[PDB]
Amino acid sequence: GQLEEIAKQLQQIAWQLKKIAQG
Amino acid sequence: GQLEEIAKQLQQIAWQLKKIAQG
Amino acid sequence: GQLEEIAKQLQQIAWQLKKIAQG
Amino acid sequence: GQLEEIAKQLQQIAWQLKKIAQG
Repeated sequence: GQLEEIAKQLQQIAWQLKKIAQG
Repeated sequence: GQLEEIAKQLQQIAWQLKKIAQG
Repeated sequence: GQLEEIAKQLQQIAWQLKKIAQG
Repeated sequence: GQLEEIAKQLQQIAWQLKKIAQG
């Protein structure tokens, strides 16, 4: 369960990084 | 470009973590 | 500021993954 | 072993994000 939650958190961070890159 | 590549790398790690969790 | 915060989060996740691996 | 390696990668990514933020 913690591994899956971390994976979700990494997916979310990835989205944030893509928004940062585009801005 | 580095931000987007890191995002890809995080997405890949997330997949790896989900496989690790399931195993 | 966002990047520095993300970096902090990734470092904490790494710490947690190591603890998970240690048992 | 995989988890420890992922942790290492996330730590390097964090280092790089901080450098990107520093200019």
